[PDB]
Formats: sequence, C-alpha cells, structure tokens
Amino acid sequence: GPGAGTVGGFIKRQQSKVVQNKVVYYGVGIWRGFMDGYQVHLEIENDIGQPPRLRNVTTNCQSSPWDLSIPIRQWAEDMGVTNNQDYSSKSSRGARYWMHSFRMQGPSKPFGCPVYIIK
Ligand SMILES: CN1CN([C@@H]2O[C@H](COP(=O)(O)OP(=O)(O)OP(=O)(O)O)[C@@H](O)[C@H]2O)c2nc(N)[nH]c(=O)c21
Repeated sequence: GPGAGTVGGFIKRQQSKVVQNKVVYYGVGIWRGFMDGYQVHLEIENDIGQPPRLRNVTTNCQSSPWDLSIPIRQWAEDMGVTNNQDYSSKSSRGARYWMHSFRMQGPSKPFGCPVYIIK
C-alpha cells in the first residue's frame, strides 16, 4: 500500500560509526528518488543519539504535492525519520508548503519541514 513503488537512495550518506556492535548515523543525509512518477529530494539530519529529523522536502510535483504525503510518511517510517522539528527559521525562503506530523499545510502555517517545488 503506502510507499508502493517508491525507489531511490542516499546521494549524500550520513556520517556513521559502530557503537555497541551497531551502526549509528549522524550528520546530514540527502535521499533522492521517485514517488508516483515524480522526483523527490529528502534531507535528514541528527546529532549522534537523536533520531533523524526531516528538514527538507523538494519535489517537481507542482500540481498536487499533497499526494506525496502518504509515500513520504511511509519512507520516513521505514527510516525511523521524525517530523516534529520546526525548521521554519532555519530554512530558505520560497517554501510552498510545510510538513509537520507527516501532513502538509500551506504557507500560512510555517511550522515544521519546508516543502519546495522545483521544475
Ligand atoms: C547510507 N545509508 C544507508 N542507510 C540504511 O541502510 C539501508 C540500505 O542502504 P543502502 O544504500 O542500500 O546500502 P549501503 O549503506 O550503501 O551499503 P554499503 O555501503 O555497505 O554497500 C538504507 O535503506 C537505510 O536503512 C542509512 N540510514 C540513515 N539514517 N542515513 C544514511 O545515510 C544511510
């Protein structure tokens, strides 16, 4: 169901180390791929010990980017990525939507992760 067909991968891998026989990721990661035919760019970040946070969504889906909320939520579930953190003061101007709790709102609700549209 959700996320069916999503394909992509990290173009910028997070930094990593092995702690207690487990890999731990930290720093900035950039994932790029396709969802429903559209290009999607997702950035995550965390310090060592904090779960990765969704800090940027960029897509070429201009006509209905809200249709990406379900596959982004599923991608994030698979990855352990959270969407509670507010990046509104740390983001470049030009966001067209904001994602928080994996739901999308328009520019009058600037809280959470910015959603940029590029084509
Ligand atoms: C680079 N990776 C890989 N990875 C986790 O490992 C899964 C498989 O990643 P992969 O890109 O297929 O393999 P890869 O890490 O390149 O393996 P290898 O380099 O040993 O060949 C990913 O779906 C994800 O769960 C990651 N998870 C987080 N949070 N951040 C990251 O940068 C990365």
